[PDB]
Amino acid sequence: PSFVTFRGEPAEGFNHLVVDERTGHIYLGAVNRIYKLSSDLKVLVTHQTGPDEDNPKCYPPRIVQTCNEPLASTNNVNKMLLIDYKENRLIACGSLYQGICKLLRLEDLFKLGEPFHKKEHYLSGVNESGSVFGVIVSYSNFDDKLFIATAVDGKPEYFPTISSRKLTKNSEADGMFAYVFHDEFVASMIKIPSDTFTVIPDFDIYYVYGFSSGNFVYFLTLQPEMVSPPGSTTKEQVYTSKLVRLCKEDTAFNSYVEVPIGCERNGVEYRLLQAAYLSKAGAVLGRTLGVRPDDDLLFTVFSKGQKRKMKSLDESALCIFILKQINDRIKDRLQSCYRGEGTLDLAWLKVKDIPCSSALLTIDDNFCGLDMNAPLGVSEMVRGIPVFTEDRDRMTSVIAYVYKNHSLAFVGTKSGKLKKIRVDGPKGNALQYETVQVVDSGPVLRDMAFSKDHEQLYIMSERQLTRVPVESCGQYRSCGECLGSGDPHCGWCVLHNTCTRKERCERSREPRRFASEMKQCVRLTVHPNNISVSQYNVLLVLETYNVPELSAGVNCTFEDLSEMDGLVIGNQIQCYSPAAKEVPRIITENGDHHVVQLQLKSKETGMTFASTSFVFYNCSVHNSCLSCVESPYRCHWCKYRHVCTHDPNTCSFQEGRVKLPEDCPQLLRVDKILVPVEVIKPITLKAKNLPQPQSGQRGYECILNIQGIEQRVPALRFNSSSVQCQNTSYSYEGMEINNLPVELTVVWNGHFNIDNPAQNKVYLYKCGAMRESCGLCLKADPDFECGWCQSPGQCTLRQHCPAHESRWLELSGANSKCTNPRITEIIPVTGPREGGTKVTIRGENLGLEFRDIASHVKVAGVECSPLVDGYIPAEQIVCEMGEAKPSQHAGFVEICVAVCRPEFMARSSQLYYFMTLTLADLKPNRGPMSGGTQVTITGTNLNAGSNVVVMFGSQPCLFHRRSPSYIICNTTSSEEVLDMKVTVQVDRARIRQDLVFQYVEDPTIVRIEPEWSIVSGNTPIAVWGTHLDLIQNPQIRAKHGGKEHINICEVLNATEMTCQAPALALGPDHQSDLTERPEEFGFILDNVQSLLILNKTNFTYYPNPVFEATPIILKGKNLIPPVAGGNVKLNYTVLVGEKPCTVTVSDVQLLCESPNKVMARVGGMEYS
Repeated sequence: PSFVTFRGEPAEGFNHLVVDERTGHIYLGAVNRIYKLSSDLKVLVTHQTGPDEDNPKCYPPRIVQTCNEPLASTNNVNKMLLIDYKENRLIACGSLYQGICKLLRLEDLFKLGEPFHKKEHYLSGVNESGSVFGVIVSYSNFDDKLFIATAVDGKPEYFPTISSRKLTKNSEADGMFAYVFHDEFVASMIKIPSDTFTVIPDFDIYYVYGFSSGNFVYFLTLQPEMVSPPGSTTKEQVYTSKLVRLCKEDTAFNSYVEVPIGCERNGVEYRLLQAAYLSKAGAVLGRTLGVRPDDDLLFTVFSKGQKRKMKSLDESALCIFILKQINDRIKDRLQSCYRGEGTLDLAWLKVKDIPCSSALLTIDDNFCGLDMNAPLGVSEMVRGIPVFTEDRDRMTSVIAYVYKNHSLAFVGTKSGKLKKIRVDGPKGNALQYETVQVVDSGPVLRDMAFSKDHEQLYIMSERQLTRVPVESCGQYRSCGECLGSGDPHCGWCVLHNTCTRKERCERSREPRRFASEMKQCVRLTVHPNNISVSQYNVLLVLETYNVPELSAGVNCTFEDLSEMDGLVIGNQIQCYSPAAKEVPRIITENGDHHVVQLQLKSKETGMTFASTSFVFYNCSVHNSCLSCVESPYRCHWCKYRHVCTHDPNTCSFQEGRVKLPEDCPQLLRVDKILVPVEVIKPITLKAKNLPQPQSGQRGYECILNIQGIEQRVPALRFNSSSVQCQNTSYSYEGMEINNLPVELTVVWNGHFNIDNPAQNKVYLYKCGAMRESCGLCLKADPDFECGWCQSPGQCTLRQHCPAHESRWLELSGANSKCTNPRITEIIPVTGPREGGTKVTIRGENLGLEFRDIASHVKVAGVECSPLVDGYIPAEQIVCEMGEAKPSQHAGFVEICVAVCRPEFMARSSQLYYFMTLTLADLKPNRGPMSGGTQVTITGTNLNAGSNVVVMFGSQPCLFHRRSPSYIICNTTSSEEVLDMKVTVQVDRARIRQDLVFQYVEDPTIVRIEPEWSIVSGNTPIAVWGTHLDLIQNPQIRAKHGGKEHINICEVLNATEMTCQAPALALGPDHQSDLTERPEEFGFILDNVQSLLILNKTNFTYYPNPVFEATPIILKGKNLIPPVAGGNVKLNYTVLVGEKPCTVTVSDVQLLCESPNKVMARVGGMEYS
């Protein structure tokens, strides 16, 4: 729905709004315009008040007298607007006339009169809108008047800030705006003293809001710094927001009172009035407030602090004042002055403090003021009761009203939104809703009035008036949701089945017709909660509470699917379930069950109000016993029929029924089923509740699912708990894998598969496709029972190999020597003469125990001692060689399993070679103390042996790769000190040499020569620092956004370095024209971490170019960066397949010339 609105008919401007109590017509004050609108916000009539040639400086405006100062067409701002019902007109006071007021006829806006001639006819020079306010009070003839306050602008002689003026019947009459009682000594007006102006130059009173109460008139005002804040001389101005009051009856103006007003929230001060609204509490607020029905209340809005009235702060607070409380404060104050204590204390009015005079008096609320102790101020600032505070978005305006005794408050925001607040201090709670009827971008004005009928609330913006309805409960579909939202306006109109306010619900007054709390809803229950799919048209009884008389008629709707008529008896509703034809359409694909929300559709409303959980459960679909019983519903399984059904009778016979899950037909597991290939073997099985096949039903079979071949073997069911497939042999083709698990399915009567929860499988295992050697077989599991058979030269089970001799060989428990050990290959081919090398020998048929191999290994003559942990039985031996000093140079490796028997020994195919590695030189001789330098150790025979360790200063170096000629390793920190020695140890040999490594102090980065670069980077950067030579490959690092990137540097001297800037190019973020710092910037110099992130750096990144696909003109953004100084600019080159062109570069375009595919390049970037 959209909100009805009136756009600034003059699209040009807007200032004030008011509603006629009887008609509902809305009058809107604006600059140069005054409009009359319908309740709907249609334009009824437009009046042109505007642009008049004038000048603010001139006193009696041009019409009366000639003004020396030049005039200009200026805008006339509607300062004020007030409806004079009695007079049947509208007082629409403008400005730019020296503030002349106009009278517009109520119905047509016909200008009845606009008195210009006399001085009184001029209100104020002030151009500002809303700084003025006032009230029109009327009585029958010979009793009457207008009270108005306005800012002066330092005009003190010309105009009074507050005045009591006359409103004659005739608009033509000269008398208008004359003071009620004018005397040479005292007039019914209050002027600002000249002395006060001189002291504080700018002092001025701005009147925000005003209202008549009882028999007085109140004004909320803003004033300047007068003793607040203290200051010897003029400087800054801060404001103090105060309340003013007058007796309607006091022609003398003696009754004037002025108290400062504000409120504080947790030590935060809210001094400045934005707007206010007088209203009633209604029964709810009044009771807890402790008030009489008639007693009034004043909602207000204040900004934080004393600063900037012109443009206040966002922080704003809605406070409250009970009029009784303010009246008390005033009475309290007066009764005090009458005591004779202290001074009057009103700075702006009376510069010189006059004392209060004591006197005998009955001080009442009626007290109008007396000659002595005349106009007076107030000491104690009156504090208000806080209600709601907005930090993020400043409140601009407020209104409130009584609804069903609950007090609803309306608050405009700077954003153009309205808040609907139930005030519940006296009750208990907070803010119910927020709305943006208005204007999404920018604010709402103080003139915010409810309509006469109080259906809507006209919300005024600078641009437009918007008719915001006071609730939009209709959005809520169900009683549960309606009451769920909580926005206090909403209730569930039971019979209507809709969500709306009390006023909206017909006959809501009657009992249980309207529901306020969730409890009142609606609660529904169905006796047959669960009905089976198979059943049809079942009788259901409905129990509902807290529902209105249904005699209108009701229908039951399971869902959008179906709807059945119902009859009512007692306090119950009787409906029928859907037909089988209807029910399964739903059930299909939901499977196990489908919960459905059965609703009740009322005949009168035609909307579903009440719901319940209704379950549709069909047993037959279940394919297996587990699903049938074990599932969530009541279903019975028939072992024999092998079907699931609701009825017990349908089962084959009594013994066949499965009520419990434990009882179901399933196969129990036994020790793993091992099955050799090509062997005839029976496979016994255990299980539970196996059915006896009934008539027309066949027996049991075992089906093995082997991809190569699926075997069907019939079986015998001995009893309810045991089965056995008959003697058969199984095989799979491939010889690929030893152990193949296979799924097996036990079936009976052809298709019926018995459930296999464990999912037991049969393991088909085959004898050495894999192992040609005796060592390999004995190595394999003892479970296989597979063993080596000497005569065949092959390996199979005893069953498989004939026994000429009493024995076939099986590793009894590893105590089985094997024969014919072989060595395939060994690692470190070469080694040092000194020894210590770790030789890794890999063979096929070795000894099973370590103990036998130990002492077995020899390299030629040299004794080699094997390592226990390293040794993997019969596959591999890790051995450490001893001192090689012998004459041989090269020798074959020998392993004797237990004993060096002739059958039992193995010799290596290739011989182990002895040679002593040496190291001549290191590529970097020097490096930083922190370390992290890539060292290049050059030498000979560096590759030898097993293990390598490099120690600089006895501290370890981190190894990388090894070669015959070279060892590469990364240096550790020389915490010790500059200089150091290099020791390399391979196995037991430790070689040292004269070559030394010299430690040099961590490098530093002083400065970066351009402070900046572009998004794509690759510009030159001249960096300066210290100990730069110490790092071989320095690089620049930068982190922009999520990603981190690096780039290369070239080191000239110890001090100087040239680096190419890193590319930032990121699709998500682009550097702004202004420029941006990276998340991190630094340099990667080995381990020195401090260099990685530079805290101090103010390096900035400027925006790679964007280009879009006869001379050539290429357009795109980001061609030129805003860079400081010089025309440091990018050197662009647009080239064709090979030739560059002459071009003039502009920020937006590139003017290349082609006399006859293109590539554009600047620095590092290329685009095509």
